[PDB]
Amino acid sequence: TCPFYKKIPGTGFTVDAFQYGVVEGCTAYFLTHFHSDHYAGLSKHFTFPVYCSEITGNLLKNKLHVQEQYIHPLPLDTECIVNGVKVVLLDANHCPGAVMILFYLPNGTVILHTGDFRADPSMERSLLADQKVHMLYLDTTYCSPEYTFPSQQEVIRFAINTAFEAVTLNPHALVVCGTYSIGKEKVFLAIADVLGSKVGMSQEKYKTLQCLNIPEINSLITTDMCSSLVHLLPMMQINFKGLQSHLKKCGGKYNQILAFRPTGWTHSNKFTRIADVIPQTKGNISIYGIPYSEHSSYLEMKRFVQWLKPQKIIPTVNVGTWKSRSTMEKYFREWKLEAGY
Ligand code: NI
Repeated sequence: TCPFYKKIPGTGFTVDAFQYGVVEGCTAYFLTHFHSDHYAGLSKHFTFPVYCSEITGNLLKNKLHVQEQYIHPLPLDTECIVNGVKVVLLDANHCPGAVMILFYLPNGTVILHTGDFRADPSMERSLLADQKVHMLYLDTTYCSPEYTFPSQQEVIRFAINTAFEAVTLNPHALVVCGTYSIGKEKVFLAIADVLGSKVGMSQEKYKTLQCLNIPEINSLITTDMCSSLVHLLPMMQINFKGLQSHLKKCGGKYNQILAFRPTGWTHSNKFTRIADVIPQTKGNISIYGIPYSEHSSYLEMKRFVQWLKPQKIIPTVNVGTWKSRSTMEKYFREWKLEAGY
């Protein structure tokens, strides 16, 4: 049964709730982004509206094969009427096609649903700056003060450096980047740009990338592996046994791999900075973990919430245990007492 934090009061709207069959009264099913925990359930056989971004739409049609008529894409930053409700889509600074949704209820309540988001000060000068938000449905993925991590731009720096160094030292070295979903495309696109290459990948990953409205994308990616010295692989495959396996296939064309595992938070964030990172090394293969996050840090979250001054907060992540629920409420209370709302 669909949980209450996936439903929107005073509407026939639900958000990311595609895994429960028909939800009684739901006239519309919103999908915030193309990540499988949020879309679990969609298929070609859906015959209810789905509202999403254009980009999410493309992935819906081309990867899951939903029929064009039931995919209502909407532009961002545009006041849109939907079954006699004003709604707006806002960029979530998560993965490609990810949005937050503003719901403007008939009774006068305003609700923000963040989806998955990485809070940022640029949001504080968006359409949100114009009016009061009574209810916040919040991505609480890293809602605890141990969760710190660097800026995305700091990380892209380190990367552009590690890679460009090695390739200049050894010109027969390959760069490999791990992936398992959309998101974090900046990691491999930036490395390739500094190296003068396209990024090589499987047919299926090329297909996914061609749905994202990246400008100039035809110049940046290829399915011809031989011709490219930045390769994408499954994250499952980014290990010694698997990187050996892959290093065989390339047919004596490279004598060293240099890999990157963009990850979220790990416990080594607590003790080691980004400028002071190292890899595991089993012979000629070297694997970097690098903490490129597409979710809010605790400080980033805190700031956004204290600016918004919501009257109520409804967590959407880590809501499955009473201990997590309790811990989160305590932080919300602190924030509110500090900030005077
Ligand atoms: Ni996500």
